This record gives sequence, structure tokens and C-alpha cells, in this order.
Amino acid sequence: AEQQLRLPSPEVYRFVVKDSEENIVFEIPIIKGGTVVKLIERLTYHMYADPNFVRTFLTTYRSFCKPQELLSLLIERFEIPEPEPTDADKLAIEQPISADLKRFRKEYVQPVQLRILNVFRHWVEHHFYDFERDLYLLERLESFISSVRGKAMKKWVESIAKIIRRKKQAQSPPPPIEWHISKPGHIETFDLMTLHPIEIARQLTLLESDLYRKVQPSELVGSVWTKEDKEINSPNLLKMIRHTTNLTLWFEKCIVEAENFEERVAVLSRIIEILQVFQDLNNFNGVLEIVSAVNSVSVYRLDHTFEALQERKRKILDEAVELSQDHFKKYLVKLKSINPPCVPFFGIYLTNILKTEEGNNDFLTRHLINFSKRRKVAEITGEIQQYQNQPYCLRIEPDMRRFFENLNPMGSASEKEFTDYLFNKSLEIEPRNPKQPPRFPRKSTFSLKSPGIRP
Repeated sequence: AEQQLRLPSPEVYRFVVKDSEENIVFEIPIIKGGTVVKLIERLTYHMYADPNFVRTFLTTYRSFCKPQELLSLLIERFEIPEPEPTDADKLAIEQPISADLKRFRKEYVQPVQLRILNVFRHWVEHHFYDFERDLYLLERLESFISSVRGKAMKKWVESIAKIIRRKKQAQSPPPPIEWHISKPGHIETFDLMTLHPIEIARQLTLLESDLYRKVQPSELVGSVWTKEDKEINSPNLLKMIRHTTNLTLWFEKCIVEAENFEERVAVLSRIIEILQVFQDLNNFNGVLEIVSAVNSVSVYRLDHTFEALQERKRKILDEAVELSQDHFKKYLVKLKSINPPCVPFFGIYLTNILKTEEGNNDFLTRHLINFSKRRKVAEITGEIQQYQNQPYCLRIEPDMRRFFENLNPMGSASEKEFTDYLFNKSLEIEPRNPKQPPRFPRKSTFSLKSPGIRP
């Protein structure tokens, strides 16, 4: 017992297979990649702890391994086979005496178990939503945590329990609310031209910033919002995207369904006015929601409507469109030259991740998971974390909140069925020239006069 530490057989303990190029690859050393087994070994290594790798793994692991499979691998890493007891030691349990038995425990078993526990602590602290999404997983973790060899692990078991109870039991002056033709507590009259344009923006900025905060880096790693069971692994992500879609299609609907020309012009200005308030609140998601709406096929062709806008109002719009063009060049410099609160544009993060994930392949195929890929994506998701911090100093307005949350411009029709309708409706309200205009009469009777953006 003064030479080589005797590890178990790799026939009965996979993790102890020899470090080779065909199962583990580097850049305490940085993990470039490995087999899932060898990642779990380094994640819970005997020689040293590795907080950096702990954090990154737990963000990124769902891109190469199911939560249930992770828990099973950790449990497997925990249940380490040890040397033949001996009758002397078998009595001694009723701590053992054998030199080799004592050494295998203190040097290999004791630390490996301690590190597995710290991973559980980190898992339930930061990524508890795994256990919320699957209660059978939560039962497994607990039914394994309660059955741990009680002496030096007791504080660690109780700290994970303490966290799990805390997580379970979870389930600077502001300005005045602006009102227009619609008056509070009366949802009946609620519409784009009846509510005050500043408060539409404020409420959309509040809704969109809240939807922003709830997106976890987990949902973005692995491109997992574009896969077969995307619903479970990217629920907040999807809400954000669906909102954007639904609101973009609403702004369109509002414009093109105003058949009367004068109304449509007032409706387009009101949207450009809402776009300004987004700019001032630094809600670029809403600036771009509006931009997309006006840059849609049904809207963009309405040349006579755009021509009846004011010089200044066309210019604002064109500077918002300026942000988007040349692969979002002005936008990216406009971002990180600003003090929050702020909601950045989400689509550009999704693209810049998606090109990283096509440009790097997940296996390493050397005649093997690319964890370095995942680390670089984790760093890219760290940019998102920056603006889910300083929230907005605006008062939520419950009824408006719900008006915007329960928008459904598409109806029981599909997206491509609805946008088809928009295009034909667009041609119906502004035909191709030379053709005389339709003098379509007004549908509503509310005042078109804008209250105009100053609080």
C-alpha cells in the first residue's frame, strides 16, 4: 500500500476506463470533449473539484443527455464497488480496519461522493425547473438522497433537502398610468386607437420584459426549441416567440383591416408613435415587432398610406428599419451603449446561436460529445443574463395586461391562412394602379385624434 491506488475493474465500474483520445480530450485541465461517462467522471473527479465545469455542464447537459439519464449516471458514479470486505471488517461495521479498504475510501470513494452531492446542490439550486417538469425525477433524487451512508454526508444531504423545501414552497418612484378614450376597468372598449399609445408601449414592454426574464439558458442550448419535444425543453422561449408572432400579426391586422383610408393613416401613425415609446423604453423587441409588421408584404405595398404619413413619422420608422438591415449592424452597436431597464431583440440571439450550432457538430467522430461547443454556447447565453436583472419602473395595468396576453388575430385559421387573408384584404383596400381608390366607409366611430406621446 505504498505504490498504486487500486481502482475497480472497468468491467464493473465504467468510469475507471483509461483516458484515451477515443473517449476523453482536453482544452486543472479544461474539458474539450468526451463520452458522457468520462464527462461525468471529470464532473465528479477524485483529484480536484471543478466549479466552472459544474456550472457549464448543468446549463448545457440537456443538449447531449436526458435529465433522467444524468441522475442515473450520477447514481451509478456514486455506487462505487470496493475491495472484498473481510470477516474482521464485516464485524467492524456493526468503521473497518483493513489498510487497503481504509485507503480506497478516504482517497477515492469519500471525495467522489462529496462531489456528486455538490452537483445535486447545484442542480436543485439553479436548474430546479427540471424537477418541476418531471416529478418522477424529483421522487428519484429524493429517494436516493434519503438513502445515503450517514456520517460525513449528513450536512450535504440536509443542505440539498433544505434547498428542495425552499424551491417547492416558492409554489425608485413610478409614473402615472396614461388613459385615452377607453377608461379604466372597462375591457369592452379596449383597442389600439382607444388606449393611450404610451401605455400600450409601457404594458407591452412590461409583458415582453417579463417574458424575457423567464427564458433560461437551458432552453437555448442544443437548438432544442426546434426539435420534436421542444414544448417541454423550451417553454418560456416559445412563449416569447409566440407573443412576438401574435403581436406582429396584430399590428398588421389593425392596419390592413382599417378599410377607410383616413383611419388607416391614423392607425399607422399611432403604431409609429408606439414604436417611439418602445425606443425610449429601450424595448428593441417591440421596435422590431413593429418593424416586421410594417415590413410585411400586406403592409409594405400600401404605398398611398405611407405617403400620407408626416415627414417626421416616416423618418422615425426608417431609422427603426435602419437598425435591422446589414445583419443588425446599427442595432448591435445600439446594444451595449445603453443603461437598462431594456428588452433586447430576441431573434438575433436565436440566429447567432443557431449558426454556432450548425457550424459546430455535436459528436467529434475521431475513428464523442463536443463539450467545448457547449461551453462557447453557454458564454453566448451569458450575454442574455445581463438584461434579466434591472427591471422596469412602470405600473402593471391588469386589464390591459390581459388584453395583450389574450390577443388572437389569427383566429381558428392557421398562420399561412391568416396572412393570405391579409394580402387579399390589402389589395382590396389599395388596388394596383391605375385603378381608382375604394372610398370604404369607416367601421368604428372613435376619435382618430392621437393624444400624442408626451406624459
